[PDB]
Amino acid sequence: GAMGSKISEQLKCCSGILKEMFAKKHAAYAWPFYKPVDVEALGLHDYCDIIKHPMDMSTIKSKLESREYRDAQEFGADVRLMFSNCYKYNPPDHEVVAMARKLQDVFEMRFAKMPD
Repeated sequence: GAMGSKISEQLKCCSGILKEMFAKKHAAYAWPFYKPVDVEALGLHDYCDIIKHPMDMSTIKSKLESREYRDAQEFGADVRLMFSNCYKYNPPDHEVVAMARKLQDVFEMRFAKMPD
């Protein structure tokens, strides 16, 4: 070999995108998405009445590491879900929604380059 691991090229792309999303360059807008929403700490007593399936970047990282995602579509669905939860829960004028849109742009422009 050869350099790599045995994961597909697509899944390498997914892991590279997620690493970029965690990079310092994006941290000023990415940080809300790093970890599960801390509903106790933020007093979000309605969160779990609104959001059925919480998602966050650390969970996504763990699911790449465990090889749970079988393909790029499955990974992209979790990234989507994270942003959609933000858009569903928060008022449309909230700062976090603006941060989500910025991180989502980072994600979508690069995910669009997925190999095929």
